[PDB]
Order: sequence, then C-alpha cells, then structure tokens
Amino acid sequence: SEAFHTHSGIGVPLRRSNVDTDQIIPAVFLKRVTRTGFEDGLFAGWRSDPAFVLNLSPFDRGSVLVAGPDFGTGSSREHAVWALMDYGFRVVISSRFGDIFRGNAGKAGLLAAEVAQDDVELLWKLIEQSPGLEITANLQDRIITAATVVLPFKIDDHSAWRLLEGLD
Repeated sequence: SEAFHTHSGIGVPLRRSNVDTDQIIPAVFLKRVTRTGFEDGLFAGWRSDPAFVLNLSPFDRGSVLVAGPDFGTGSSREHAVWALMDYGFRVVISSRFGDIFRGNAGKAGLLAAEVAQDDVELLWKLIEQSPGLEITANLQDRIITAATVVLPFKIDDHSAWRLLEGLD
C-alpha cells in the first residue's frame, strides 16, 4: 500500500449520477480470483463508445475522477475500488457517495472526496473547457485545487487515518 497525502493528476469529467457498481466494473469481470489488474473492467460497458470521456486524450490518462452525485450508490463490490485504482485513479470527487463504496475506497488507498455539488459543477466546467487541467487533492488540508479555484472536501477521520498511514 502507499500512503496518501496529496495527489495531482488529470481531472476526468464524468457527468453520470447514481453510478452503480456494475457500471464501474461489470459483473462479467468479477469471476477472476486473482488480484492482477482490473483496469480493463473499469467502465468497460461505457468504454465501448469511442466518445466516452475515458477514451479521449488526455482524459484517458486521468487520475482524478469528478463524478455526479450518488457515485457508487447502493451495494457495491470491492472490485469497484480495485478497478478505479488499477486504472490509475487516486481520487474520486462526488457530492454524495454510496457508503459501502466510500468505506471500501478508504480501506484500499482511494480518496473519496465529498465536495459540494456547486463545486463539482465548477470542476466539470474547468476541466471540460481545458482538457488536461490537473486537479490536486490535499488530504492533510482537506482541499481540492483546480487552477485558481480552491475548495474544501469532507472525509471521515477514520478514512483519513487509513489513507494517510497507508494501511492495508
């Protein structure tokens, strides 16, 4: 495991709300018993469209996902976090997460940063009109930076501990 203190990377604007575990990683990918790379399962159904955001340069090298509300809503699988992480995402931003997802994220090294929806809208606009704009998430200070916009995020303190300490 690696310890999470700050992460900067290309932001990916995903205007999808209420994203369920089987959209994050379809069921057909979770018969694998191994632990090697789940990156090819990440959004695999949606990736069939060449215009899906994650297929477009430079978003295909993104590591900060800016999603709509209710990301990972409902029941979800550990593999959803593994798929995100294996693809290279270290941060997911949403104004509300599913709780099971949110807990799994912190336990696996993924920052699930809760940001007010008005601020999610600003982040989408910035990265949409400047593809490749980096987003920074600073866990010590619990802020997201994009250009000259700086905004707070929330995380529970237990998750923060696990992430900062790099716990398995």
